[PDB]
Amino acid sequence: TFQERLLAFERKHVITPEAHVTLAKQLAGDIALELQAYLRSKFPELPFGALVPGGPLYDGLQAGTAEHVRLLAPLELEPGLWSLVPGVDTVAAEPRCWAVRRTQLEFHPRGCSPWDRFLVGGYLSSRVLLELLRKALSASVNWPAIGSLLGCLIWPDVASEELLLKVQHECLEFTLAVLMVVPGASTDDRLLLAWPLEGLASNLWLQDLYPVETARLRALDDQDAGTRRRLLLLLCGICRGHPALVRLGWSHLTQVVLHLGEEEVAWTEEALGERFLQALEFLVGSLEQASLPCHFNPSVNLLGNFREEEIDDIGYVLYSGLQVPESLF
Repeated sequence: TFQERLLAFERKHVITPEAHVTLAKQLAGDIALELQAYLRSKFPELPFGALVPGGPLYDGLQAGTAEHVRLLAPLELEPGLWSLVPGVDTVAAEPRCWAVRRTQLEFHPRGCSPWDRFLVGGYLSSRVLLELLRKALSASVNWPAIGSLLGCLIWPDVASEELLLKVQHECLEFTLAVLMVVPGASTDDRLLLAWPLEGLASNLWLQDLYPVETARLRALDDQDAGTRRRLLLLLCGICRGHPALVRLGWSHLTQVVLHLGEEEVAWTEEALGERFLQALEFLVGSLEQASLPCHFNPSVNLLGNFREEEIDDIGYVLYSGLQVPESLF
């Protein structure tokens, strides 16, 4: 029966050995302090906060390093000198993005803020910020020495802004995503990231709902000892398992679990198999209508940039939910 195979798959392909989790946090934590030391040394005029490692590796166990490890570099913006403009209200009419508008230019002209050098027109440009950090990471940070000090190899990847970590021999590999971030809301912990999409509006920042989403999932599970977050890790592991399903990533499947999870329905381990099948069901339904909106930002459709064949292809792989469920493990 289904429950046994599900637990078995979780045991074999989802759960991460605690030595590897402990080790990964150690390297990522240590890389952050070295990288922070560099940034403070080389750019003391740029008021970044302390680098914060995070992501699924840190937020509950035992996710491990299946996903990227977030390395947050917070910009400290002068209060009231900067204003948020939602991307859907800019000329790029992009709900996934946000603009950061320089304010009070009459009495505080360009140059009053250290961030002004990253201005393109009247907005703080994530793209220009990205260029600066990419250059520092790739040509200005002493990665051979840091690697030597920590007994591993660290090097910048050829796309976006990723730090690849080898190994450390002891059965581990992972990726650090260096994320320059601004606060994006006063009432919760959502962020704006300086992240590429280097077509369209690269001056715009990318909305990051990850902190809000994981707080919600943690909040929900803590009140009924639920398995929502456990289910999200399952869904991720399976989709990584299939070359067709690989585009369905953490953020996509989060939406699925928030939808089901936002109900007073059984979230015990006993019902995990049913919650799982219900998720596949929801996914297949979302696919045929090509709509999977963000729970905390419904105007963004996480399936929007999928081509028709992609969706159709994912659909036929996901067929198995009630009919032949362990065919997919």
